Amino acid sequence: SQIRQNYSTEVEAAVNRLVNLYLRASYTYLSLGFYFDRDDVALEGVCHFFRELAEEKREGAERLLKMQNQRGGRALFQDLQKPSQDEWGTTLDAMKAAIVLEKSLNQALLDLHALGSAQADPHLCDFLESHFLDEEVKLIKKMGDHLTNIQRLVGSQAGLGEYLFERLTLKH
Amino acid sequence: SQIRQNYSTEVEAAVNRLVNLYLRASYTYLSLGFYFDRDDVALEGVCHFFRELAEEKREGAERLLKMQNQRGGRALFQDLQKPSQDEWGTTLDAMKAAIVLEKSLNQALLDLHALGSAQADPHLCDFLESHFLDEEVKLIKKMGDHLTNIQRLVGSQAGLGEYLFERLTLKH
Amino acid sequence: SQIRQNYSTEVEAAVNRLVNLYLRASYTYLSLGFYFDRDDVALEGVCHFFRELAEEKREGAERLLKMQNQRGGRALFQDLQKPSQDEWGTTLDAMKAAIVLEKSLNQALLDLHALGSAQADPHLCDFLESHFLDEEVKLIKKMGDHLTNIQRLVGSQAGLGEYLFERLTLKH
Amino acid sequence: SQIRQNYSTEVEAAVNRLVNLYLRASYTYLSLGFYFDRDDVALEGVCHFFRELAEEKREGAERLLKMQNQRGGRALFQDLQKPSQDEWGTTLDAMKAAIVLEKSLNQALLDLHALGSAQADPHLCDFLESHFLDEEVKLIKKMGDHLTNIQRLVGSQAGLGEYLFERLTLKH
Ligand SMILES: [Pd+2]
Ligand SMILES: [Pd+2]
Ligand SMILES: [Pd+2]
Ligand SMILES: [Pd+2]
Ligand SMILES: [Pd+2]
Ligand SMILES: [Pd+2]
Ligand SMILES: [Pd+2]
Ligand SMILES: [Pd+2]
Ligand SMILES: [Pd+2]
Ligand SMILES: [Pd+2]
Ligand SMILES: [Pd+2]
Ligand SMILES: [Pd+2]
Ligand SMILES: [Pd+2]
Ligand SMILES: [Pd+2]
Ligand SMILES: [Pd+2]
Ligand SMILES: [Pd+2]
Ligand SMILES: [Pd+2]
Ligand SMILES: [Pd+2]
Ligand SMILES: [Pd+2]
Ligand SMILES: [Pd+2]
Ligand SMILES: [Pd+2]
Ligand SMILES: [Pd+2]
Ligand SMILES: [Pd+2]
Ligand SMILES: [Pd+2]
Ligand SMILES: [Pd+2]
Ligand SMILES: [Pd+2]
Ligand SMILES: [Pd+2]
Ligand SMILES: [Pd+2]
Ligand SMILES: [Pd+2]
Ligand SMILES: [Pd+2]
Ligand SMILES: [Pd+2]
Ligand SMILES: [Pd+2]
Ligand SMILES: [Pd+2]
Ligand SMILES: [Pd+2]
Repeated sequence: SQIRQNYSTEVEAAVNRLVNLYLRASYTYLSLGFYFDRDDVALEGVCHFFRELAEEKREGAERLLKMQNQRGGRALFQDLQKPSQDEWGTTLDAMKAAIVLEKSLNQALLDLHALGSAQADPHLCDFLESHFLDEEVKLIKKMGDHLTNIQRLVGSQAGLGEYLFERLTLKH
Repeated sequence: SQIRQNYSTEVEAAVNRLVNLYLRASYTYLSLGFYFDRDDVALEGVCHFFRELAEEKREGAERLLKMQNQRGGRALFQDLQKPSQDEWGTTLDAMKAAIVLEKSLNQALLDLHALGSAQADPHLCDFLESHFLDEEVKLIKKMGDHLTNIQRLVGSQAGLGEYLFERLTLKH
Repeated sequence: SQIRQNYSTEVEAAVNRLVNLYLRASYTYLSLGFYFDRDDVALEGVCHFFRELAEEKREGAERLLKMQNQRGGRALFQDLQKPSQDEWGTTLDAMKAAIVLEKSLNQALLDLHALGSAQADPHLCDFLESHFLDEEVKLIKKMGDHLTNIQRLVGSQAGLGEYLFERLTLKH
Repeated sequence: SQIRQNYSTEVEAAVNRLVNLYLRASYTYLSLGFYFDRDDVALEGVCHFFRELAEEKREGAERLLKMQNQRGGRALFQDLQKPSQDEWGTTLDAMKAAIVLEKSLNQALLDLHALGSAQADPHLCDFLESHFLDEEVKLIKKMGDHLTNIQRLVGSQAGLGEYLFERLTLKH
C-alpha cells in the first residue's frame, strides 16, 4: 500500500518459501546439535559446529524477512516441518545430511535469482549475491572438505577416526 | 542406556512438549516482530521488544534440551505450528496475544512441576524454579504493566497513544 | 579517445540525465530544508533531516560523475529546474513530495540498469547495485515509515501531532 | 540446646551418613589418582582429573557439616572404609567405578530429599538442590560422555586408545 515498487507477488511468495526453508534448516541443525550432545553419542566438537549453523540459517531467514519488509512485501509464515530424522548416525552421516541440506538451500536461492532476472528486479540480484550465494558456496566448500576428511579416516577403524576427527578438526 | 537415573518417560515426554511450546512461542514473536516493522505499521520500539522475546523463548527451549541431555533423556522434535495470526492489529492486540501466550507457557511449566513432584524428581524442581518459573512471573508482570499503560492511553485518540507509548515506553 | 571500452553513447547520455535528476533532487531538499526553518514554520528536526538528504543526493551525483570519468565517458551538464514548489505545507505534505521524488530516482536507476544489461555492460551493474539501488530502497523504507507515523498522528489534532513527531522522531 | 528448629534427629543421622559417603568418595578418588601416577601406569591426565574429584567430594562433605552446624545439628564421624580396590585397571575400568560411585552418592542425596519433604523441612530442600543435586547431575553427564569416548576407542587397539584419550581429552 505505500513504498512497494517493482516487487512482484511471485517474488514475495518465493521469498516467503525461502524463509521457511531457512528456518527448517535452522531446526535441523538444532536437532543435529543436541543429538551429538547425547550421553551415548558425546562428540562436543560436532555439537557446536551445528549450533552455529543453526544461528547462521536463522540469520539467513531474518535477513530475508527484513529485506521483504524493505521492499514493502508482506512476511507470511507457515508450519515448520520437523527435521527429517530423530537420530543422525555418525559424524559422516550427519555431515552428508548437512550438505544435502545446504545444496537444496543453494538451489532455492538460484531458482529465486532466476525469478529476479525474469521479473526485471535488478536489486534482488544483488541482495541475494552480496548476502547469500557466497556464504552458501563457502559453506558447502567447508563441508565437502570435512566429508573428504571423514571419508579418509575410513575403515577399518571407525571409532578412532571419529574421535580424532572431532578432536583434531572440529574442536574448538 | 548409561547415566539415566530417576528420569521417567512421562517427564521426558513432557519436556519434549515444553521445548515445542517454547519454539512455537519463539516463532510467534518473530512474526510479531516483523509485522510491526512493515511499512504500513512501522513501530520500531515494538518490533525490538519482540525480537528478544523470540531470543528468550529460543534460550528457554535450548536450556530445556540441554537439561534433557544431562539427565540421559532423548530430545524428540515435532513440527512447529505457524503463529496463530498473520496480522497482529494494534500494539494493544499484540500485547494481549503475548500475555495469553506467556500465561499458557507458565501453566505448562506448572503442569510439569506437578509431574516432577508426583514422580519423586526433586532435581527437576529445582531446575524449573531456578531457571524458568521466575523469569515467567517477571515477564508477565512487565507485560501486564504495558497493557495497563496502553489501556490508559485509550480513547478517543488511538493513533496518538500508540505513537506515544512506543516513543516513551518501548524505544530503546 | 583512450581508455573507453564497452561504454556506449546511450549509457553515457542516461548517466548524464541521472546526474541531473540527482542534483535537481539535491536542490529540492535544500528548498525543503530552508522552508521548515522559516520563522512561521519553525520545525528544526525537519530542516536537518532534509539537509542531509541534500548532501546524499549531491554525493549520488558526484559518485555518478566520477564513474562516468572512470569509464572514459564525458560529463555533460544541463540547467537545473527549480524545485516543484516554493512552499511545502506540512511535514506530511513534505514527506509525500520526498517519496514521490525518491521513487522517481529509483525508477530512473532501474531504467538505466535495464539499459546496462541490454548493452552487455556487466560492470555498470554492479556499480548501480553496490552503490545506489540499495540506499534508495532503505531510504524509501525510512520515509514510508515516517509517513505511516505522521498519518497516525492524524486528526483532529494536526498541530500537536507535527510538534510531537518532530520532537520525538525527527530531532536529533 | 539453642538454635535448633525443625531439624529432626533422622535428618541429622542421614546427614552424618552422607558426610561419611562423601569422604569415602574423596578417599576413593585419592587412591584412583595415585594409582594412575604409578610408573607402570603413568597417565598424568587421568591422575589430575581424579585429584580434583577428591577435592570436590571433600568440599561436598564440608558443605554438609557446616550446614549441619547451622541448623544446630551435631556432626558425628565414623570410620572411613578403604576404597573398594587397590588396583584400578584401565582408564575405562576406573571411569566405570567412578560413575557407580557418583550414582550411589546421587541416590543418597535423593533418599535424603525424600526424607526432608516427609519431615516438613522445606529449607534442607533447597540446600540440597541449590548445592548438590545439580553438580551431581552435571558430573555424571561428564563421566558418561568420557565413558562413551573410551568405549569408542575400543578394540583392537587398547593401548593407543587410552594414550590418545588421555592426551586429547584428559590433559590439562
Ligand atoms: Pd506499503
Ligand atoms: Pd552441545
Ligand atoms: Pd563446539
Ligand atoms: Pd556444543
Ligand atoms: Pd560449544
Ligand atoms: Pd533489498
Ligand atoms: Pd544476480
Ligand atoms: Pd548482476
Ligand atoms: Pd566455534
Ligand atoms: Pd544413556
Ligand atoms: Pd524491526
Ligand atoms: Pd527495538
Ligand atoms: Pd526492531
Ligand atoms: Pd532494534
Ligand atoms: Pd538438571
Ligand atoms: Pd519445585
Ligand atoms: Pd522445592
Ligand atoms: Pd532492547
Ligand atoms: Pd579517452
Ligand atoms: Pd535549519
Ligand atoms: Pd536537524
Ligand atoms: Pd536544520
Ligand atoms: Pd541541524
Ligand atoms: Pd565503474
Ligand atoms: Pd545488476
Ligand atoms: Pd542528523
Ligand atoms: Pd543448640
Ligand atoms: Pd599425579
Ligand atoms: Pd592433571
Ligand atoms: Pd596428577
Ligand atoms: Pd596435575
Ligand atoms: Pd541450610
Ligand atoms: Pd527440593
Ligand atoms: Pd584440571
